Amino acid sequence: RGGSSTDQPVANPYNTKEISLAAGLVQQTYCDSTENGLKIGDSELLYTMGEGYARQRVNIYHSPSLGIAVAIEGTNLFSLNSDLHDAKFWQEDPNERYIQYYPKGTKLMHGFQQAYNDLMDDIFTAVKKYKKEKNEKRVTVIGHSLGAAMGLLCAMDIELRMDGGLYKTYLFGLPRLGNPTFASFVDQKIGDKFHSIINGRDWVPTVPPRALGYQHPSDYVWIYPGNSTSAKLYPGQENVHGILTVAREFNNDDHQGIYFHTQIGAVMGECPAQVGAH
Ligand SMILES: *[C@@H]1O[C@H](CO)[C@@H](O[C@@H]2O[C@H](CO)[C@@H](O[C@@H]3O[C@H](CO[C@H]4O[C@H](CO)[C@@H](O)[C@H](O)[C@@H]4O)[C@@H](O)[C@H](O)[C@@H]3O)[C@H](O)[C@H]2NC(C)=O)[C@H](O)[C@H]1NC(C)=O
Ligand SMILES: *[C@H]1O[C@H](CO)[C@@H](O)[C@H](O)[C@@H]1O
Repeated sequence: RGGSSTDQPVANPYNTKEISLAAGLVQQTYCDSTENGLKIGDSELLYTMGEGYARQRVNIYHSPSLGIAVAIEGTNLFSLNSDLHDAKFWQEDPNERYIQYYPKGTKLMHGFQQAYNDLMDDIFTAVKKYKKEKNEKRVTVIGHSLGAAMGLLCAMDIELRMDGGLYKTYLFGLPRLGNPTFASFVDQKIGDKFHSIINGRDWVPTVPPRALGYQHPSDYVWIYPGNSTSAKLYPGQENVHGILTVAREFNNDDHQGIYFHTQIGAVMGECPAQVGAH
């Protein structure tokens, strides 16, 4: 627990077509999503809640590849480069809904847990409904930015508390979320379903910092140079050969970049999302 993996990078083993699709599904959460029958790649938009002001927009889709896909917006309801003394960045226990499912000493960042907790009843209800409606057993969770950390928590909660568990999770520009205990519990419960994707010089995976007790789960795929198709996998937790070997840029350019031919441009990107356009 709390280590840094020193093993070498390996070729990217992920399904780049699924990553490209997932990227589209989350870009679309930055756009109004109540137009009926909207199609993003292989997927149909079924349902939306939130709006990216009080709560992150969450879209529910049906995909033949990904099943019932839950996509969580990550717009700046709070900012991740602001004063780290703020209560948003404090570690806290798991919420009483699911603390029983986690190891003792698990800690999560208040800001992400709060924001997930405001959506979690509605996510569960809509997922359960559209699984029944579409006779679909697979649940895919997708997030970007703030919504990537919320989405990791959602992914876990689905695996622990929902019938059928989780299929896959695809997370883009994932901030840190929990402590070493949480991150090792992610590896152990959803490690084989976990896909963290980082683009270029993106700074967001470096916050909140490890000196405040935060730790990523094992493995990410890092696209370098930013926006290209050149990418490797950096295995284990907090790989020393990964992203800190190249200087972070302190803007959202690469964060809101091209991930396997699909842009996640955020609020000022493409609406509707266009899978495989770039
Ligand atoms: C990888 O792909 C990314 C696109 O998905 C690239 O990100 C883009 O990078 C450029 C410059 O590096 C950014 O352009 C800047 O935009 C600011 C925004 O403020 C202005 O917003 C409106 C937009 O129309 C404008 O009219 C006003 O003047 C505002 O002031 C400008 O102020 C700057 O001059 C600057 O040009 C893009 O915004 C950014 N796109 C996104 C979606 O974030 C990235 O650079 C690519 N990386 C590599 C390595 O190739
Ligand atoms: C990186 O290097 C360390 C030794 O310094 C090992 O513990 C690890 O297996 C990896 O080779």
